[PDB]
Amino acid sequence: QAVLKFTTEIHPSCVTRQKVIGAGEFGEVYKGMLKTKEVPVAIKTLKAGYTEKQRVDFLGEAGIMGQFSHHNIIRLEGVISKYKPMMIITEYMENGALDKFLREKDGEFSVLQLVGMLRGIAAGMKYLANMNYVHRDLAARNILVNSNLVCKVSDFGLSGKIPIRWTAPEAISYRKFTSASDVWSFGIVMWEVMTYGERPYWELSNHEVMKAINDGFRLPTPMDCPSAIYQLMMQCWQQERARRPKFADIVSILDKLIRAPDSLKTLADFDPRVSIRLP
Ligand SMILES: Cc1ccc(C(=O)Nc2cccc(C(F)(F)F)c2)cc1Nc1nc(N2CC[C@H](O)C2)nc(-n2ccnc2)n1
Repeated sequence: QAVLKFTTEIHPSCVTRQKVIGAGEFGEVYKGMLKTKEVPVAIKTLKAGYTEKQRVDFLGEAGIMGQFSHHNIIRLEGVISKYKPMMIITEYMENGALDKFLREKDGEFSVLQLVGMLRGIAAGMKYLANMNYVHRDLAARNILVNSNLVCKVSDFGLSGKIPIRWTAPEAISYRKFTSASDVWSFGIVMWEVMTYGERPYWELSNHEVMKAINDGFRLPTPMDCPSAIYQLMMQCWQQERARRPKFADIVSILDKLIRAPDSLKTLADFDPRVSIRLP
């Protein structure tokens, strides 16, 4: 019962599951409604037959989500633990996940709006890191966008596909996941946002990505990208873990750039892949 100390217990009569929107570890995820007039929610279930480890992980997940209370972290509405199936219930965003959102809205936002999304993501990550929580799977697909353009860090589980091109070298090579490997991932998220959801490294295979990184290559600047933003993402990709900025440094820089917005007018040179010659 101590694991669920920051959570509210929801009675099953208050929950209506409507459509399957995904799969959990041992159950389905649904889009539904919560009566507490009604509010749309996402609902992850733990279905009959779950193992002891699955129960420990499921209630542990609920417990930490209840612990987190931050503008840029997905909100837990509550948990059903006293009845079967057990459920984790979160807020729901009609705009959905950030990766698909940006790809469907290519070129529709200002630079200031894009950088503001990154400041929010960075604030959520600073909070998680300070709370001693290592995310391990930070990517645009794990970020929800609300109707105010506020980004909420989430974790929907692996898509399970290993996200090599979001993962820092030390986490791939020897399983060292820390808030500094999350900083590497945040740099990739910065590139995802500024490109409107382009695939990191394009058609390179996972092996080719790792080889390029080991050889010293890094993603080139997005089109129309502020110089300061590319400089920042490049510093997230330092091979030496200890040289990367901490999330506190990232938040501070992004906040200062937004508050002095002329700083974002200086653009990094874009390397064109194709030359068009006209008079
Ligand atoms: C129900 C649910 C359960 C858990 C989580 C979750 O984040 N746990 C987590 C665990 C550890 C750390 C963090 C931390 F906070 F740190 F990052 C977060 C999110 C959702 N909620 C949810 N799940 C989906 N899924 C899952 C299957 C598909 O991918 C779609 N979709 C939406 N959704 C869609 C549109 N509006 C909302 N909501």
